Amino acid sequence: KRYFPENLEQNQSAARLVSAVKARASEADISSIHLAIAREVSPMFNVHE
Amino acid sequence: KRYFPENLEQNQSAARLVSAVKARASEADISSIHLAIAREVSPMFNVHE
Repeated sequence: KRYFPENLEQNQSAARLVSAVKARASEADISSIHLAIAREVSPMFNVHE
Repeated sequence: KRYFPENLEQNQSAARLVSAVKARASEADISSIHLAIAREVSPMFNVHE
């Protein structure tokens, strides 16, 4: 992973932002990413939420 | 080695710059330095990159 610049992850001022980023970022499922790509051209029948 | 002023290498604010300097600076090969000196007068046949 490389969500942060060097040093910043361990920086004390930054802790709030890193808890935010780590909360948003997830483990990379290749499945959900290929899926996210294919959904971009796939016809939509059921409505996405 | 003396890339940094006293104290600064251990200073916390400085860490970014010291990681930069330590990334650039290498162990001193006397060979490559004599070489760098001689290349300054040596005719160039093959083109340097």
